Amino acid sequence: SQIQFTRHASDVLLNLNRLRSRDILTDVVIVVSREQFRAHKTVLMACSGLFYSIFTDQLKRNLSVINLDPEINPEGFNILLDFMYTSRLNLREGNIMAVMATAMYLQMEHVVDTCRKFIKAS
Amino acid sequence: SQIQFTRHASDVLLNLNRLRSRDILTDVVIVVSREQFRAHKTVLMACSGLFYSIFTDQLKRNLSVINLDPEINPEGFNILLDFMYTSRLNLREGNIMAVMATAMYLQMEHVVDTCRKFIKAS
Ligand SMILES: O=C(Cn1ccc2c(=O)[nH]c(NCc3ccccc3F)nc21)Nc1ccncc1Cl
Ligand SMILES: O=C(Cn1ccc2c(=O)[nH]c(NCc3ccccc3F)nc21)Nc1ccncc1Cl
Ligand SMILES: [Cl-]
Ligand SMILES: [Cl-]
Repeated sequence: SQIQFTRHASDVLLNLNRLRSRDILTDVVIVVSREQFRAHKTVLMACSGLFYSIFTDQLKRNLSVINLDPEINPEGFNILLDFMYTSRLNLREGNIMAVMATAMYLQMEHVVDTCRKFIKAS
Repeated sequence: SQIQFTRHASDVLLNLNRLRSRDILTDVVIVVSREQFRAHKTVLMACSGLFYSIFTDQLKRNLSVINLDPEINPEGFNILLDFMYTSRLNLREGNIMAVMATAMYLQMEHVVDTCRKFIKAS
């Protein structure tokens, strides 16, 4: 019987993206080939099975830098990071395979399923 | 023209609450009278003008403990912290004044407005 605020979760996410844009309380750098991306571990964990698995382990929880597999496309990663923080996925003809393969690696199954739909629709 | 995931922001928040429940990557303790509450600064900042104002200041950004005003009701605070992480506000007859006053102090204006509505409805 609690009162539901229907825009609250979305508003929080938007504010978290604003903090990311200002580098406030970011606690990890993700290195992908020649590029680097700063983020909040908590958001990464909430959105990715790979990052969840990494940072839940006490051995790896305080890591400040994560080097991704060198074969991962930085653009694919950037699209998915933007999705994590915005709920909006920038899927396009020229990026679909890179985004799909990166989502598989990051263990983002709902996103992988959505890419299967984009392929199907052409 | 991006693809909108309508449950993503909500799912993230839920996962963040799960991390809080497990004390994973919490980075602050909020002390309110005799009680203490652990949280993620980023979520606090996203949800409260008081916490935003505190942690944006470089002088205060690395604080690991925040002592709230001793007059603040811990139950009022707990209700609002639960709201921050769930989007669901536990407003009741026996708690409305405490929650409203705590929301004013925490600078949560939409919540204060909602409390004005509960009072009106009785
Ligand atoms: O669920 C997530 C992360 N996540 C987001 C999407 C997504 C996915 O598609 N596959 C996986 N596989 C790994 C896995 C992790 C957890 C439970 C089952 C499971 F199979 N994980 C994903 N994080 C989370 C869960 C619970 N409590 C707190 C947090 Cl932060
Ligand atoms: O907006 C918030 C926090 N917040 C949530 C509810 C709420 C409120 O009712 N009143 C206030 N007053 C202070 C204030 C802060 C910022 C802008 C205007 C402003 F008046 N702040 C609130 N945080 C945020 C904003 C932007 N970028 C990143 C983050 Cl994390
Ligand atoms: Cl910082
Ligand atoms: Cl931790």
